Amino acid sequence: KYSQDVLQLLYKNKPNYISGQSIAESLNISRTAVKKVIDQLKLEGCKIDSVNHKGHLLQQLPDIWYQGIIDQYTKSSALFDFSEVYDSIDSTQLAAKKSLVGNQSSFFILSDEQTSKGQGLWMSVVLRPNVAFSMISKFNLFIALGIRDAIQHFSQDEVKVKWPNDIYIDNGKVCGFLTEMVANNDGIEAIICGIGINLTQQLENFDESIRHRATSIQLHDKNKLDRYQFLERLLQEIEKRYNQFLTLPFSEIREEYNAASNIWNRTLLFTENKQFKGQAIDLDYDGYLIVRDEAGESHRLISADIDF
Repeated sequence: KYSQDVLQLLYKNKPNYISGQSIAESLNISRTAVKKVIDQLKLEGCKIDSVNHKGHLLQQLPDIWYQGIIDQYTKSSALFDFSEVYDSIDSTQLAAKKSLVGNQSSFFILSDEQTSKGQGLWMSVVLRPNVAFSMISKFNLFIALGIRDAIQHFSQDEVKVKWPNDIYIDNGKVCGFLTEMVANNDGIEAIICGIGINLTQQLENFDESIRHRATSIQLHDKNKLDRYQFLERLLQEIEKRYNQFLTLPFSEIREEYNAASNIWNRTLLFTENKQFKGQAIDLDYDGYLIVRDEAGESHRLISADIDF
């Protein structure tokens, strides 16, 4: 809390040094508190340069989520009223669903760990779309492109979408999301989008049973993946695709969605409600997957489980 305010102050002030006294004064705490807090942050892995007569300089954040720096992202955000950041919790979705009750806030929840030391981004986003029930199902289509785009800025390899809720880089799943909705006696109370992304896993950090079809962003980034740089881009794409969702028909992102998909030209296993094999041949204007089975019968699925 002292921790965050100092860190936030430090982050803000980059690339300038600021004195223990300035911090003391800006924050209104004892100069000794600032000393304990500076060492505390370094202890936690913050690379802070401290030089006599000049003060302190945040040089690099570690692989952990800091409330005080995430706050800077949401201050410049039209959409997100705030974020909650946790070290560890069971399910960001459960927490999101609990937090949205009794308010109309838009916000998100991050956790370093959702029960590979901090190699994933677990985030649930709570949104308040005043939309019809007829537009709900297209949300996944818009947001998938947002996630695909953000991840692609960091990957030297082509990032693709697997309908409805997985993101792949080549043959490995790099992201999976889930969208849940909450309604009242009247209509849609909120959307909760749960987003799991593999940030910096090495192949060894995935279980063997799964390794040949998992990947992380870092495996396709020749450069060190900066988790904060990625979060910033991901929130930007999310907000952008959200505004599209509110304003545009799916038909307008349909071709882009098609060009960004890895499900074409191969026989897949489809499971809805239950199972059959065929080829996905189109996404219609309404966001339904058009599928041709091995008995040649065309099917129209709003949501199915596509399994390679």
